[PDB]
Amino acid sequence: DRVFVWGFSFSGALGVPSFVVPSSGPGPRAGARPRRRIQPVPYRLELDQKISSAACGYGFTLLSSKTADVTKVWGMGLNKDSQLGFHGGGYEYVLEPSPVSLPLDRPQETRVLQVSCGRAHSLVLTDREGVFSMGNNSYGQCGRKVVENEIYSESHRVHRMQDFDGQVVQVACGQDHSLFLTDKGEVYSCGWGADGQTGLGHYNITSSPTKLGGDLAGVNVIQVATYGDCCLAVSADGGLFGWGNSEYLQLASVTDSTQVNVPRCLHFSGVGKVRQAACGGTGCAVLNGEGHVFVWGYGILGKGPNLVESAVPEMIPPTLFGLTEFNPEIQVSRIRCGLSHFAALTNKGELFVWGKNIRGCLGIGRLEDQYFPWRVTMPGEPVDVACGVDHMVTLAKS
Amino acid sequence: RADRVFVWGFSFSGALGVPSFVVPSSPGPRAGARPRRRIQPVPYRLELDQKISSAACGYGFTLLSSKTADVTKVWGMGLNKDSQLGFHYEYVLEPSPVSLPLDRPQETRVLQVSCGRAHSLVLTDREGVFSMGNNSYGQCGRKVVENEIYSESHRVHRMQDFDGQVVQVACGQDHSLFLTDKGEVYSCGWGADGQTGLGHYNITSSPTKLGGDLAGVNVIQVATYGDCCLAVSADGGLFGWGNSEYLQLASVTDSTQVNVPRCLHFSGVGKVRQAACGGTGCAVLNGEGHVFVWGYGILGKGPNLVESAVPEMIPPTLFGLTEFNPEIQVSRIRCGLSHFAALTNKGELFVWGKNIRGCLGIGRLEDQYFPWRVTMPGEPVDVACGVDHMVTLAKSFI
Repeated sequence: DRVFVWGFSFSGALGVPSFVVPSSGPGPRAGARPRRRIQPVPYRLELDQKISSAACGYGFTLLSSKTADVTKVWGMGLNKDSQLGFHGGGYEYVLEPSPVSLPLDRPQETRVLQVSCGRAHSLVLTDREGVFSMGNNSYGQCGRKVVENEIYSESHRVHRMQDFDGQVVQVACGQDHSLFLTDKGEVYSCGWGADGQTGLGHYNITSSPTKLGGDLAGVNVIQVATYGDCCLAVSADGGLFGWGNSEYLQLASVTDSTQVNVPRCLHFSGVGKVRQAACGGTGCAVLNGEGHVFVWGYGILGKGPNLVESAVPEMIPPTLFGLTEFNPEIQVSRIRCGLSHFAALTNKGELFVWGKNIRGCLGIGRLEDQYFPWRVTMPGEPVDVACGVDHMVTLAKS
Repeated sequence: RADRVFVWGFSFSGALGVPSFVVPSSPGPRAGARPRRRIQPVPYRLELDQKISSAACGYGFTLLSSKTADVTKVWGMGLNKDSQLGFHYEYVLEPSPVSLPLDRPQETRVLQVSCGRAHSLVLTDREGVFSMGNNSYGQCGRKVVENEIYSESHRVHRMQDFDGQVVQVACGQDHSLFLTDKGEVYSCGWGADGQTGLGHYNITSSPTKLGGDLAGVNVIQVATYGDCCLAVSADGGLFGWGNSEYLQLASVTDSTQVNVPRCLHFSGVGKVRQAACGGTGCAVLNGEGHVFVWGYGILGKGPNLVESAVPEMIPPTLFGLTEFNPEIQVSRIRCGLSHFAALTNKGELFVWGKNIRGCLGIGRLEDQYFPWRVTMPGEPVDVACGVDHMVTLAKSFI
């Protein structure tokens, strides 16, 4: 029903053109006023589309609808690598949600299910035509061969990927790599490999979606999570797996290596069965079967100023998400990660955020970091959120 | 960060201090009354406007004390058939002011409370130690009176003639230990197992200084709760006396009733910094913050370790600890009669052992063969352990 945006505005990633020029709200006698580079509180994006999926890249945004109409994806923000596809004019920054073209075989039948965005590339998942990629391909993260002198600005190139065993049901962009999850419970990857983030047993560039093995072999993966150079995966029976960057204790419980290129099972007694995972630049979060959130890695993890790093998941007190004797049914039903901040939706329809407050990306008015979960207020019930580096998008109901 | 007091375990003798725990009670205004059980299986917040700095769990009763200069300094609840809560009903259902016959009630401060099977000790800063409750074995530090009636008695004995100021008191089952600032230990009470450590097996009705291997030793801590006793010296030495039916002192003697303090040298343990002693089990904390357990029972290393004469280290992983932050460690160990508790630098409480009437406070009522984290709506600072209940002194998260 409703789309809310907030955070860093000056790259156009929030989609309101008046955010970057002197302007005023309605009020016939009100003069224009200067804007800052931040929208510090949730703002309702005016877009007459039914958005079912949102993604925040590093300074840009994708929004997608499940409609059978030919226009299914909109984008705004930084576009110097064509991460939003091609857009007329020589505009490096798209200031309002603009239609993103897709070379579909049947544009009036195929539907878009999900969007994802990394540092400079994007992925678009369709129900019947595979995965589409656009943006920077300097590291093969778009799933096609690296062309060494390719110019990525003002590019019409959109790659199509269908060489998967089964339908792809989730796509997830890392910083300079991409993850693909099939309905057979198997993970594919491509892109930069220096930290092992592709999980293919080596450290080189991968320019075609390649199935991961290691501890994921024969495992029914139901979710993958990434955004920086670290990756997590959740299995159907509650198992947790990780690979990629481990400079920040993300995978230190199983290895001394800071660059893990083979997926490793992560056994944490006391967590129970993991149902969701989220992964930021230096931190990680999981949600277990009791609706409890656990955080680890490095940063402002959510248990006050004294918890800065850990190799093992640390439980966030459920009372910080509103649990009391008068509200004993409260638990978290969805977790998401930005690059350095965290987000949790409770079964009461309440959004909590914490972590680094990078240019008002927490959306709580005040600009300081939040070392404990903090409720975000907006004229609607949050259903899901996408978290960027310095901005956020919320999909909400009226 | 206000102070919080959490209680759990067996509630039907009143030891938890919530009168609604023993009668049908109820959420909202439309919630009907529900039957109570005899157990409170998860931590519950005891509402108290006073600041509790010391808590003690007797066998079915509780003492809480404040350092305030105000005249009311101690509160008690639970079993009181021997006046172990002082004069006040055989069971006190809510925290009730404990009467002390202090010379200067507006200046003297209470520093510590301790409770045994049916007696209590109250340590003040400048008026000595006060005792109350049963004295059938001289455990209150006064002569046994043959046919004394201990119920509904205003008797509170004062002990004010030690060599130095007393800095710690510890109640055993039917004996009492006192530790002075000269590093010396006094004892009184039942002596059949040698728990008073005075070189004989007879009743001792007046606090008497211990010798043996403690002569010339600077003791900084004593530990007891059943019929076995342990002491810790300033340089990391460990000493023990009393009951040794369950291998507690079997490394130095085949006697099961040791009435002289014996040095306990364990090369695998470092310098001992803390000791805790239950009915049949023992635990120590060394200079690296590592926990070792021995004796008999559900010691904490799985179902296969049930008895040992030598301390076995509990793997730090079971406390959520890693070697990448060796400054994060166990900071406090405590023993109940049949269970164990440990607090870490991360502000978390771990319990294990026999789960007697929900005294572990982990919801489920089964025994715990490994350390298990206790969830509570606050950060634990210290705990007291009884036979079948527990008290935690905590702080609010915010």
